[PDB]
Amino acid sequence: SHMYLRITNIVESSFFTKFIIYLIVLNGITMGLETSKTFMQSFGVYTTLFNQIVITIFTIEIILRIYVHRISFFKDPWSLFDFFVVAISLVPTSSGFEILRVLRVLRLFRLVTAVPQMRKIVSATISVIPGMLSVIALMTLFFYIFAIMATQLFGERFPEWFGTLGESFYTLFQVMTLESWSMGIVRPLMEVYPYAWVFFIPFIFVVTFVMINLVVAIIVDAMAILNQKEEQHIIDEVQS
Amino acid sequence: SHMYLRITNIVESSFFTKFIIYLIVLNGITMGLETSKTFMQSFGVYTTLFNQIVITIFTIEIILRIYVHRISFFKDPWSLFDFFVVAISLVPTSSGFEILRVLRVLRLFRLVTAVPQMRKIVSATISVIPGMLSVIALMTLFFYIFAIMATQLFGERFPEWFGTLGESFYTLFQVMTLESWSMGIVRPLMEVYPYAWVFFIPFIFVVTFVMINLVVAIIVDAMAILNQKEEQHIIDEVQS
Amino acid sequence: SHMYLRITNIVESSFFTKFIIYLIVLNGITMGLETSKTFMQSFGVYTTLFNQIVITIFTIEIILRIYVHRISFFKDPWSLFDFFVVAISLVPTSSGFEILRVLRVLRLFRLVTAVPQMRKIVSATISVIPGMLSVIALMTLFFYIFAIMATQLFGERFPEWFGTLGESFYTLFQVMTLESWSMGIVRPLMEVYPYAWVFFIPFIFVVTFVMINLVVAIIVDAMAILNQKEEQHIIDEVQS
Amino acid sequence: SHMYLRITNIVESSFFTKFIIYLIVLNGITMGLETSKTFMQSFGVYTTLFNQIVITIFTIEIILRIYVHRISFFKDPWSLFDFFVVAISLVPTSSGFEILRVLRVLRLFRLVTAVPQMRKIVSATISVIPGMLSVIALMTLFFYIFAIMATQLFGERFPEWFGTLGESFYTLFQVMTLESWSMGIVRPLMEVYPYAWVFFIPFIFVVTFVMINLVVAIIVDAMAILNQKEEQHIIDEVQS
Ligand SMILES: CCCCCCCCCCCCCC(=O)OC[C@H](COP(=O)(O)OCC[N+](C)(C)C)OC(=O)CCCCCCCCCCCCC
Ligand SMILES: CCCCCCCCCCCCCC(=O)OC[C@H](COP(=O)(O)OCC[N+](C)(C)C)OC(=O)CCCCCCCCCCCCC
Ligand SMILES: CCCCCCCCCCCCCC(=O)OC[C@H](COP(=O)(O)OCC[N+](C)(C)C)OC(=O)CCCCCCCCCCCCC
Ligand SMILES: CCCCCCCCCCCCCC(=O)OC[C@H](COP(=O)(O)OCC[N+](C)(C)C)OC(=O)CCCCCCCCCCCCC
Ligand SMILES: CCCCCCCCCCCCCC(=O)OC[C@H](COP(=O)(O)OCC[N+](C)(C)C)OC(=O)CCCCCCCCCCCCC
Ligand SMILES: CCCCCCCCCCCCCC(=O)OC[C@H](COP(=O)(O)OCC[N+](C)(C)C)OC(=O)CCCCCCCCCCCCC
Ligand SMILES: CCCCCCCCCCCCCC(=O)OC[C@H](COP(=O)(O)OCC[N+](C)(C)C)OC(=O)CCCCCCCCCCCCC
Ligand SMILES: CCCCCCCCCCCCCC(=O)OC[C@H](COP(=O)(O)OCC[N+](C)(C)C)OC(=O)CCCCCCCCCCCCC
Repeated sequence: SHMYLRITNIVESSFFTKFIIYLIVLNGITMGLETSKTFMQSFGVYTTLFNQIVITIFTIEIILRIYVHRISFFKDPWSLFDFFVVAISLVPTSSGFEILRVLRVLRLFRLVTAVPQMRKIVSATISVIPGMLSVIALMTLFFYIFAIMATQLFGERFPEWFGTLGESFYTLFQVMTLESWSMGIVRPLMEVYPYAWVFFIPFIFVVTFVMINLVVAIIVDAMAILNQKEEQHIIDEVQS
Repeated sequence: SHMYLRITNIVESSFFTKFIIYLIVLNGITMGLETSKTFMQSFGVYTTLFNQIVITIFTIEIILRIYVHRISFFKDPWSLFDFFVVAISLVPTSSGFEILRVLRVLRLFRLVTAVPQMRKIVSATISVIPGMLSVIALMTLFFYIFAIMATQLFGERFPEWFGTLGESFYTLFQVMTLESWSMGIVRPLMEVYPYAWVFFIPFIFVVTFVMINLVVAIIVDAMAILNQKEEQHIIDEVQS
Repeated sequence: SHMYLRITNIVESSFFTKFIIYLIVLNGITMGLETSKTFMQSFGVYTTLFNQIVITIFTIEIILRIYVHRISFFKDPWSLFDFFVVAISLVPTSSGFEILRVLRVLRLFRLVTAVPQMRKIVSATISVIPGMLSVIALMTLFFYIFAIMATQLFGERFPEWFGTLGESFYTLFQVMTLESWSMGIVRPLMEVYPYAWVFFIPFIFVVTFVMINLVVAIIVDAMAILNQKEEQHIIDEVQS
Repeated sequence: SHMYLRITNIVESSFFTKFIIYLIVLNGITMGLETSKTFMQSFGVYTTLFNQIVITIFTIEIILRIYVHRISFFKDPWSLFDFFVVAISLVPTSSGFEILRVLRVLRLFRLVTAVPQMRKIVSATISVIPGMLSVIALMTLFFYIFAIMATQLFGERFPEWFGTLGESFYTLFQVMTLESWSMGIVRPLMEVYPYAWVFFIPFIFVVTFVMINLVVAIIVDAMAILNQKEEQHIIDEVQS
């Protein structure tokens, strides 16, 4: 169309994306400065104004991008993100609760969706997850079973660490990271339950063994593929 | 046979295994809910009844599976597991001791033996163990020798950490994870035994060096095999 | 030239570099001895004299090397280093501030730039950095966004850990290393902000997931290259 | 010879080595039992007698092995070990100091030198060290320089952690393991030296970066070799 293609050339323009990026880095520096009560005392009204300025400009940009991109926009996770991040930034400050005033900062993550060198890393990193889903499932089932057992064995005398299923989940994650697992948790438990080490040490083994096996399997299964491609390429040349 | 083959078609049926799985996930949600004293106050008799219901249904299922599978059942580790897990769930609640009431929760692990996507992970993970057996042996002998030495050097002034061979084992495992090894253990020791760092730092080196070498050897010995298969496949095509 | 080539033969001589190295190891032993107040009480004037002796000899050496090497000297990072390290050692002790008296010790790092077996390690190690620059950028942006969020959510009640953007950076690095992350930080926070675990646990996941992915990608992308070289070498022989 | 070859057939016999191993496992169980004051009260004279029994039998065995093996014995590290371990076990209990009574336990390590499945692991593990020697050198030089700097910056106000070069070495190793590095060390320092984080965080980076690079280089340099062998094997078949 003609009215359509006018917009589409702006949105798709390098000036557009850059101008957005410069806003982001500008609002980024602003949100770090808003951290200083000294600064907010002096210049606090400027950056509050600079904020919705950026908010609306981002709202407009989001709208245009939807007009240009159509349904392809709501099937693009980076666009979907930019949508919700700017959406969050839109519910009213006063009428809301404080937690939404803080989530405003997530708009700074647009610097990731904008800069393509950044998307690729996030994609690389996230790419390995879908193969781990069954492992994540198993690990969670594991935590679950042990959290139920812990809550029953230790919650009555140790409510802070194990009084509820949720609390026991948390402590077991703590033990998985090994943070103060022994001086902070098991040694105290053992003053009342001498055999507690029979619970947590195997827990520490399974959790540790599994995670390591995950990394070895990721590394070693990848090179098997590299060898598969290499093998066939070399086999082809032999074959002609 | 005819009486035999009637059963065998049910046990081997997809409806069967699914129905078991649905029970498991149902008893799983029940065992998490039984964690709440609020819930047990209100609905506590329902889930206690739902429990032996599931217990007997699992008992029956275990029996049928033995009739169908014969001696092949007691040579299958997944079946052997499901056996003992359901067995444990069968000794009486009142007459027993509390620890068996908790082991009941292990039946939730049937969701692993049932779901084949899960078995494969556990098999993958456990597969690497038999090659490590001599390394596990060496590490244990190592802990053993050092536990005897620690108990003798430090148990008299530090009975909580080193009074007995069992306690010294435990502290040495703690030091292996590095959890509070220095502020919590060696620094206190050194107020009385200034040279204690000569004991634990080499301990921290050997233990650490060995474990890392275990992971490198696992990764690197695997790709040697991948290269062996690849080499011969490629060598064959060259050979014809 | 003739005056030039006289010097150039000394600087480039094996005796030269060795003599410098022997000074370095000598000043190294001296700087460790200067650590003892007993020793400084007895022999403190000797090593203070031995110090500027070495300082000037290193100054002279640096000058000669610049005469010999010309502009190639200021394009060589090892020389540039040796320059600034000896430069630092030159500002006056009395008139300065204590921190420059300590930076004097960095001259001991010349033993690295001197010994070529050492340079190669540092080069190997530093070689992998330029590919990580965008990952370092992303991680820093990440810390930044979360530091702003933390300062806002937790600084008012927890000023030591989160009162300022700088402090929150520091605590988040602490949490990244996992050092006392739960007993020391999140558990205290949760007495006032029960949902704080929703902040730090995802933080602990992203940070951990990313770093691991960095190591796997480094290992696995390298062997892809090794396979590329190997593939073509083998493909060539097939091709003739 | 004839007197020689009589002995040589015993020493080299499978019965010999086994009999030694059975002693070792027997003295091993004895040294764990000697740990119990209950047991030493009851059966303490038996195991003290069983001890020099084993000591002399091991002395004799060591002698025979030297007669049989000649100078080849003192060029064999496993034999050299068994020598010194049994030697240590020989200096007198009463006249000595307690530390030699404890080193007696090292004889249990003969179970490693005896069992060949064990030697191979220790050899594998130790095999990777000689390539790391220059890296170990660099890391130690690094600790050294930073230990001198720490002692000067922080020893006067923090003598326990940094009063001497030896103490600062120890704390820096603690920081390398990250054990309580921040709550236990840097945070206290920063109450007096706000910029202390500029010292330890880069320290934590270098130390961490180097060690990781060591593991990646070990893994990745090994597969380069595997590819080299594979490449030439495959290239040969192409060549005929
Ligand atoms: C090897 C790779 C995988 C490694 C991880 C395996 C999965 C296990 C992760 C567990 C994480 C810890 C969860 C946690 O913090 O538990 C707390 C929550 C909420 O209970 P709540 O009582 O509100 O929290 C404690 C509140 N308190 C202390 C102030 C009274 O307790 C709950 O009710 C939450 C339980 C569900 C958590 C689901 C996590 C799924 C995995 C996350 C996705 C991973 C993708 C990479
Ligand atoms: C065998 C496989 C089965 C899979 C089942 C997965 C789903 C499990 C659902 C059951 C959740 C049970 C939660 C529960 O009992 O909550 C306990 C507490 C509340 O305790 P309560 O005493 O009710 O608090 C009273 C509070 N008052 C006085 C103010 C009224 O609240 C909490 O502690 C927080 C709730 C924690 C939920 C953790 C969810 C873990 C998901 C695991 C997923 C496994 C995937 C394979
Ligand atoms: C690099 C890979 C391998 C890494 C691990 C190497 C093997 C060493 C693991 C040692 C684990 C720690 C053992 C432990 O907790 O020791 C405590 C037990 C029981 O003594 P007890 O006095 O009852 O416990 C202390 C009681 N207290 C403090 C309340 C007075 O002390 C004992 O008497 C138990 C001693 C035998 C433990 C056997 C462990 C064998 C390895 C486990 C299988 C690994 C398969 C992956
Ligand atoms: C050179 C290779 C030799 C291999 C030998 C392996 C087997 C070792 C068996 C010897 C175990 C000795 C155990 C021992 O002495 O127990 C000490 C304490 C009990 O102290 P005690 O003073 O008797 O307690 C009195 C209690 N009272 C007052 C109520 C009567 O009880 C404890 O502290 C718990 C017992 C700890 C046992 C740890 C087992 C480690 C196995 C290492 C396997 C190495 C494989 C290569
Ligand atoms: C996976 C690989 C990458 C892993 C690391 C990712 C990057 C994040 C590293 C963050 C390091 C922690 C920074 C830190 O210590 O923050 C403190 C500083 C100074 O603020 P200040 O308020 O002076 O410090 C606290 C003072 N106090 C507590 C006594 C009141 O706060 C600041 O203002 C400093 C903020 C900028 C730090 C820039 C770091 C860039 C990365 C370093 C280069 C890496 C090359 C390998
Ligand atoms: C979306 C991407 C945007 C990228 C922007 C990167 C640059 C950010 C610049 C903004 C820095 C804001 C610093 C700031 O607000 O400082 C707060 C505090 C000072 O608080 P204040 O209350 O002013 O202290 C008063 C002291 N008195 C009473 C003696 C006068 O001072 C501190 O806490 C120390 C300053 C911390 C600086 C941390 C720098 C992080 C760099 C991140 C780089 C990201 C790269 C992609
Ligand atoms: C990435 C791979 C390599 C990783 C390690 C790199 C090398 C650095 C390791 C440093 C280990 C820590 C040394 C240590 O504990 O320092 C203490 C000693 C003795 O000083 P002292 O004042 O007696 O000890 C403190 C006594 N106090 C607290 C009770 C008053 O201080 C000293 O004077 C000892 C200084 C020399 C230690 C030499 C260590 C060389 C490396 C070990 C061999 C590695 C082979 C795998
Ligand atoms: C640039 C490369 C140069 C390489 C040089 C390597 C060798 C260094 C030798 C210098 C060692 C200096 C040791 C030193 O000053 O000791 C300080 C303290 C003793 O303090 P002090 O105040 O004398 O104690 C008086 C005690 N009283 C009252 C009872 C008489 O004693 C201690 O704190 C313990 C001694 C610590 C020694 C640490 C050795 C590290 C070796 C690093 C190897 C690097 C290899 C590349």
